[PDB]
Amino acid sequence: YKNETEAYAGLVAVYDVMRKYSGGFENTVSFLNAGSDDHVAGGGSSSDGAGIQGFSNFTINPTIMPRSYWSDFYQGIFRANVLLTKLPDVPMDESQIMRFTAETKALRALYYFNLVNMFRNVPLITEPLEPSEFNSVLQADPSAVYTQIEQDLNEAIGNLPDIISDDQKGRFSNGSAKALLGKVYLYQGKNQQAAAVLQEVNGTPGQTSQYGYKLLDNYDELWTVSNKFNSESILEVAHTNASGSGWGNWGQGTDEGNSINVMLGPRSYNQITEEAPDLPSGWSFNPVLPELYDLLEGDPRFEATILDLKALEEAGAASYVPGYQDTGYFLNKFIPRVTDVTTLTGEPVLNYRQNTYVIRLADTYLMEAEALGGSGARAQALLDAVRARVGLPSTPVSLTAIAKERRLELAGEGHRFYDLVRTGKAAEALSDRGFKAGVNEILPIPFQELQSTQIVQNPGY
Repeated sequence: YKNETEAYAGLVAVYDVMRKYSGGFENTVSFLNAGSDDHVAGGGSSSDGAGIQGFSNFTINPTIMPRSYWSDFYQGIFRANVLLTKLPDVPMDESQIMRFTAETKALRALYYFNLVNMFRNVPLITEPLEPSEFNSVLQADPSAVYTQIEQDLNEAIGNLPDIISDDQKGRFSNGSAKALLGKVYLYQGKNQQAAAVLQEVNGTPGQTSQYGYKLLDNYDELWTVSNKFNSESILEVAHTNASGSGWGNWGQGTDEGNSINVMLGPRSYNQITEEAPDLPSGWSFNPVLPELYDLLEGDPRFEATILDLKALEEAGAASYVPGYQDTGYFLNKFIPRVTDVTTLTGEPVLNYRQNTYVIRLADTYLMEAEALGGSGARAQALLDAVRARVGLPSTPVSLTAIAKERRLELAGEGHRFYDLVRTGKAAEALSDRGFKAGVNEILPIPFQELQSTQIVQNPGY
């Protein structure tokens, strides 16, 4: 790296891997949604995405598990590993070496957290591998991987800015690193450490935290496509329509479009009257299941969350054509209107531009309340604030009331499956979909990652 500019381009390339949440077909959010009790895979037929269909009915196995869920995160980690060796020597201000270094560590932590949650048993690699180190590394115990995640985030925190300027938003601050660390603690049952750091993140619930975090006054504006990096955003993936993606680069690093936006829309949609929205057609992935519909139906977050094509058909206001395992209910939060269709160069369906909340403030309120055991005045105030934002009265705080609130607040944002697994509720919630206890809490390691390596397959696969 001759200079800052080059160094920064190297850091951008580490950040790019966050588009794996919502970019390309094999993104994490729609796949995770498919394995929860709120959605199935959907799509056009039983063979439409062998991996996501396999997760959705728990026949997933090492042959059909997409390799990109392993390799893409490792690609981001290896980039961060090399870049940490190069930053100290860059001819630029020391304060920028310090910032870039902290952001790189925060990213490595995030990507390792993604791997441990999906796969649990993974090699711990923190330095550029010699050609021989590479093919011979062993899986680490998850706790070692967690120790590295915490260390990375503990070293970053204090070395980032607290407040990020509007044109840099999307980059790590002390606030979003803390929020991530809080979640990391929570995911290991380190409740006291979780509550303590989340308190810093959240501040006084219902007001503005020290990091500028505030719940939006209207829940529905969270899903306004142009309302990017709003006050509720903590960690957010940037998508755009200006990359001009075509079929030739769909799902590569140069493709910045939001693929969840095309994947989730209804098929052959026609707007008959103005009572229905004007929508481009999509591929009917992540249909909303009736259990979630019935929970949300009288709830204020119903219209924002669920596009009720059943009801619109019944009123004569629209028509559509059912995809695979259609329910008539669709995940409205990420379904573009015709006003969201690009006018810039590129294929229309590949250049949708909604961002993705990796962490938002309602989620950190709910995580802190949980970390507090669902008990006491602070936990109550945190639950109260989430509910009040949508006009719901106070309800007595408890672990059960928090889990219910999370399901209504965060539906379709990719958290339900891991929430079920980490709280020990997954087997019971998903047994009827084919989930097998002691097996399907984690996913199979893609078969090709075992060939010529020391990697061992996960239990029961």
